[PDB]
Amino acid sequence: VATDELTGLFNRRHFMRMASRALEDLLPNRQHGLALIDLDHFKRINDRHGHAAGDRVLQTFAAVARSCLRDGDVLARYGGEEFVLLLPHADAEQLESCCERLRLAFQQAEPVGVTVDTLSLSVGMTLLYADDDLDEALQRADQALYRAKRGGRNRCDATWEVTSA
Ligand SMILES: [Mg+2]
Repeated sequence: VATDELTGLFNRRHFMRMASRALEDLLPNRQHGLALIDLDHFKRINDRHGHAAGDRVLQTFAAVARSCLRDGDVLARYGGEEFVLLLPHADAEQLESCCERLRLAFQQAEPVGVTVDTLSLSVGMTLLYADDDLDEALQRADQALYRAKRGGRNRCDATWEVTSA
């Protein structure tokens, strides 16, 4: 009920409670790192390879990602093939380091019993400050994620960076 049976990660509803608490505990001059993560071409993989193969790709991501996180970092299912990452007390440099490490590591991953072409991630990153609301921050992250996707995927974009037009 707290975890996703497939990946072993926290599920969305539990994450929201964890992240909500962490945000309320946030001191004036401090911040958390927050990111939304999409597994690129998941539907294409599921379509060509089948549902069980898609499951193995979700599980491969979870395994890869766990190895990138610190003690106290939180990663959860967000819905579909999307994931949400909270890095307590992290700044932009740390958040970007983590997300780039995840991106590169997933690209190098090898899911058992599948022969996918390319695995890649798109990531939208933002920072969480005291007095922010979690749902508005998730919205901000999702905007950066949109830019990552529209920009060709396999990339991390952030709300603190200049956008295109
Ligand atoms: Mg997707």
